[PDB]
Amino acid sequence: IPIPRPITTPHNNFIIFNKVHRFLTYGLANVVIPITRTVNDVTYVDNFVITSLGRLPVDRPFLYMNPNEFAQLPPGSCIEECNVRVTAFTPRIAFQATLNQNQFILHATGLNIKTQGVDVRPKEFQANEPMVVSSIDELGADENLFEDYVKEKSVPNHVPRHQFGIPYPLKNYFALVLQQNGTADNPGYECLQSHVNEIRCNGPPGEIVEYNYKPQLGLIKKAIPAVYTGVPSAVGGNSTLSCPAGAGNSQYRTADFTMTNNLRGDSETFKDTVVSNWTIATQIEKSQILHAGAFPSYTPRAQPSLHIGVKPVHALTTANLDDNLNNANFTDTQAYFIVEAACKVRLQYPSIRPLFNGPNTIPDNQIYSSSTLQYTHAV
Amino acid sequence: IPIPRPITTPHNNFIIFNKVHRFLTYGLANVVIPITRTVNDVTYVDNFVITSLGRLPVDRPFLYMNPNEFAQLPPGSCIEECNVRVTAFTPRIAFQATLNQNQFILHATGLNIKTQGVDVRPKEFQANEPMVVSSIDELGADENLFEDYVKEKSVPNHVPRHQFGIPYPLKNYFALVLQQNGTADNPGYECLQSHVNEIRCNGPPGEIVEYNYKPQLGLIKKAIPAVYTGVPSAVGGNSTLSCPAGAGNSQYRTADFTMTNNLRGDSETFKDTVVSNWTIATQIEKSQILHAGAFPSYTPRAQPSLHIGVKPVHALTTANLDDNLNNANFTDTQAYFIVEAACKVRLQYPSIRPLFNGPNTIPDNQIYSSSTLQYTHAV
Amino acid sequence: IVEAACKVRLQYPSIRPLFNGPNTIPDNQIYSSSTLQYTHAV
Repeated sequence: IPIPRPITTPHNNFIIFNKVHRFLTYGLANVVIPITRTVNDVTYVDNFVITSLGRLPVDRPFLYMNPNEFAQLPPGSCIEECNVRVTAFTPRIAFQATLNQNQFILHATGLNIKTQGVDVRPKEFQANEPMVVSSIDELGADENLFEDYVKEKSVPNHVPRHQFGIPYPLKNYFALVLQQNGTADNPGYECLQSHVNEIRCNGPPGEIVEYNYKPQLGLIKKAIPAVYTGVPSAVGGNSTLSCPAGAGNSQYRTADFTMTNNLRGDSETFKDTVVSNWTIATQIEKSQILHAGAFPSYTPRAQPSLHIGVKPVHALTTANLDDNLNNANFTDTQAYFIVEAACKVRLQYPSIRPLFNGPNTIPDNQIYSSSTLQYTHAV
Repeated sequence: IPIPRPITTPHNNFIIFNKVHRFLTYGLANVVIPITRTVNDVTYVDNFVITSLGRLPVDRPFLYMNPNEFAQLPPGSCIEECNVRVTAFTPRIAFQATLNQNQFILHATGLNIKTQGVDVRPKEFQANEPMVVSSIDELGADENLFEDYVKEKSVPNHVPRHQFGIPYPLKNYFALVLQQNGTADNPGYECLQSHVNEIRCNGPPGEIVEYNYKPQLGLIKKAIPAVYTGVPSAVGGNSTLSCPAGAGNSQYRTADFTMTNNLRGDSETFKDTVVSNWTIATQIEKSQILHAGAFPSYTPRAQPSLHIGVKPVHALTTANLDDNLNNANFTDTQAYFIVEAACKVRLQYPSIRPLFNGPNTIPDNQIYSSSTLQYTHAV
Repeated sequence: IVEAACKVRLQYPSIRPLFNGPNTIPDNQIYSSSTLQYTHAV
């Protein structure tokens, strides 16, 4: 009368990575870099306004790991959590004619979605040091953008940034922008100051904010699929009833009229397993659905800055001219994650799962950047 | 100053049925019954693998009731609950040359959805007793399939199975299958053993599992509709606004590539009251919506078996040849349910309800079997 | 009361036994009550 036979399905796992970089921003001139947008009839010029603000590839994996020795071997793996903490200090002024002043320091957390302006603009300079004077559209560039950074390769003459624990400057600064040229019926800028924080860091202001994110669908590899059977030709296919109710269709839209919001479309497409992602936006949720679902997605983006030391004395009316500050911000991170060996059919390799398996995708694969125009998610 | 007038709308009710059948499985040869699938070019042959496993029309009403004296008079009635309990015993071996051995017994619960293989295959035999050697596709057959069973009619020469409390054999055995012929890039079978339970029932192993199910939408009759008015021609029709949001459209899909999952469509249709169900799948939820909704549905299916007594002695290499076992499984059931006299308009007959009334259906009526290829629901 | 007392599997739609439903007067008599009661319908 006893029972005998025991067996089972899965086998999950975890692991993390630790990294500590040294970066630096600079009291970038808080100015207007207007760019001439031209159609059949050139007008509506976008006036970008720079901010000393920086950006941390926090949303990108390389920031957290070994290049390859690390973006290595985790088939089907996802990163559930991760976080960082800047902890910077006192600004390195220089006079290449001011002396002393109150250097304020600052940072703000992924204001990216709630600030319409974007982090594009690593620009060009002038005869007055910190001086954005050309800003290049760091946008629509999406695995090459944050791709020079990747050097932390072939050229040994870029002392591996990390490993050797070497300082660094960031090349992407934030800014806000406005399309105002046609006539004068264009409102002002957003209350930037509102989303940010000043300090009068006497010395080493020590540690700043600790960023933390639990990416919704932090996938970062192809996922294992399943194995149908029961109604055959080489590659069978069955279609069964259900109660929707509008099964998700990678649905999205919006549109505007003269800087004023008004329009919203929707576009619908179909669901099929994804077959790809070296180091790309980990916040992989707006283009992924696992198995049929209903989700509207979002994302965050830390940044650190030293404000800016203005140098106006006994000089009156339409004046801005500034001072330099090199500041040693001190980030470091933790990338937590899943791992897997969920196998299914004895003979097949190397990983499987069921029918209610890995996330489905948009047939024609769409993928979205984030260095230009967020609203509530990657444009 | 007193109040006078009292009245009201509905009148609900309950009732159940009790039945006790005697069935029997047999230590069906645990073998491969390959079937030749042929297109313009015959290939990809499906290799079915039999299992002593049985099946209990648990999902079908007749199992629970009087034929007609019972599938009788419950207009609009539904069955909310129901359950059974096998409680079998010691296997009846015979030597038509083995003597004694350890007969293991077993059952498993509706593994149907989580086992890709189906319960088709009541087959044919050989010169070696328990010997599936032909399996017929008990599938796509849907009120005739479990229709011989119905005799428990005109022919008095089928001693009413029940009533007289007579034993019985089941004619539908489960199995798993795989489409593997073209070349050798086809994985193995599913870990069947994983979903099942062996016993070394010394004697009368007594009672086994008690199956229980509370069908989502256990309708089993036409339902009463309502009565519009207010904007007339003979049969008026009005169309009012709402906030969807994608009102359910009997939505469904999927498809595959070489035994590997990958595709999923969706197809949309409209909602209108159903006008029908003698004895058909009670688990009537994947084709029914009551009044506008959003549901993805599922189902379960008990089965009982006596494993199999293998007879290999002093015989070596590519050997299977087996022994017979007749086992007296002892099921019995309870079918609970609703009943109704919800009336509305005095003069109309014989039953009504409101505008938010009985379940709507697929215009062209689709209906789905379950003796072939489940995934997560009737194919 | 209400009922679903069934008996023989195959027959429909309701049954009961031999000691079953009320018997009646062969030629069916039926009595009014808007005229002359004594102790019951005239």
